[PDB]
Amino acid sequence: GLMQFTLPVRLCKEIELFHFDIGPFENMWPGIFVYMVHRSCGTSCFELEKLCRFIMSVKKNYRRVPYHNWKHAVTVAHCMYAILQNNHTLFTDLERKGLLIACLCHDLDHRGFSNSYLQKFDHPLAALYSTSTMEQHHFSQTVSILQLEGHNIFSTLSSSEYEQVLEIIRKAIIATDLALYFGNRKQLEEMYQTGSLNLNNQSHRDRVIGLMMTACDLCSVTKLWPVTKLTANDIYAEFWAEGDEMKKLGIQPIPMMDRDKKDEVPQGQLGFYNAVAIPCYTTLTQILPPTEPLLKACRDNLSQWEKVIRGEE
Ligand SMILES: Cn1cc(-c2ccccc2)nc1COc1nc(N2CCOCC2)c2cc(Cl)ccc2n1
Ligand SMILES: [Mg+2]
Ligand SMILES: [Zn+2]
Repeated sequence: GLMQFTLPVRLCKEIELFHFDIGPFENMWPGIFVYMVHRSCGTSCFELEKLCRFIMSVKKNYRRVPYHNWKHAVTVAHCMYAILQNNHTLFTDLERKGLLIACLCHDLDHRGFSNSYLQKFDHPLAALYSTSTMEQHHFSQTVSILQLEGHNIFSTLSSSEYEQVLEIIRKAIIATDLALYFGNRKQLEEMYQTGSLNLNNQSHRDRVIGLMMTACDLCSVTKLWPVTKLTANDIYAEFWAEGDEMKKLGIQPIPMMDRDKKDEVPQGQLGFYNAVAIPCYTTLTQILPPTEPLLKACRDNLSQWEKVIRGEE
């Protein structure tokens, strides 16, 4: 009970900042997650024995892909940690518990392929789940791990608290389907400007939690340039592999996934920052002002990609 986790001084300070990089020492990531659960939630939220067993089961069910891997999981949970800590009083005991777990689990058993690739391949998961295919899988995998003997980190919640948290986690993981983000931010944008946004409205919280999930999921764009730059290589390594597989099915992939069109990456990063990332952190900042440094970092990186096009690097 009195057994805290503690981090070296530099990590203890930097972990509290949005732009924190969890670093290349795999073996420290579980301890970093527990540390975040303890400060964000309390040392009582979960039985340590059970949390540690759940953490390592989740780790095992992430695969060795260039980007959608265990390191992505922990990175995306740290971003949620930073948002929750800079917005102390806006979230319930249950939401702080649920959202960190949701973020750790949100890409469980990812194979590095899009929902589109699964449908064109005619993958069995595409039959089971016609929309948000991988995301429904990720929730499925999350439930499965929660039902392993000794893995129920929520066992001390009442019957209805338990159902609320699994529902928070389900909506949270579904929301990471970027196809659903555009309409979610549009609605949040309209509600904020007409002044109808009400955080006591459960359907409104759902939407705000959803946008937080998109913000955490894309957090690689909110790091220092060298982190953002080197992650982009891992993102494209999956995309070009997926394009390779599209060609094997006799389909020309979209340019994004065509390794023949590497040259156009800087332009494609601009489209993405402008079409997705900037809108996302802007609406997030409007709703939760203390999340501004994510917008500020994203804009710096937008500017870094602009400099690459102009052959300044
Ligand atoms: C849109 N577009 C078009 C092109 C392109 C490139 C070359 C030729 C023609 C076109 N390059 C992009 C960028 O896509 C892209 N997608 C991301 N998501 C989407 C879903 O999977 C998770 C990651 C992403 C996530 C993060 Cl964190 C950071 C950067 C990202 N960049
Ligand atoms: Mg995903
Ligand atoms: Zn993800």
